[PDB]
Amino acid sequence: GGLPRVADLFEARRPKEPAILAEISGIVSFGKETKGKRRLVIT
DNA sequence: CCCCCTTGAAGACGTGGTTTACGACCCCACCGCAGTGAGTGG
Repeated sequence: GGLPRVADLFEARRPKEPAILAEISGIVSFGKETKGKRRLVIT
């Protein structure tokens, strides 16, 4: 946007839909299951 | 125009006697934001 966008950028406001990132190198895999949880077990 | 009086009184400063007056005390049968907290359910 404009001024609100700059204000958001300088205040380090987290977006409502953060993108998942690779915390560490390794082969990804799917693990257990829950009501709304999809595991990301990584070797 | 220096000097000591006179001589009559005008005011000058208390002053606490005399006398008000103040102050107080007594009775009255929007805006989005983020941190907090329970509050679960598990």
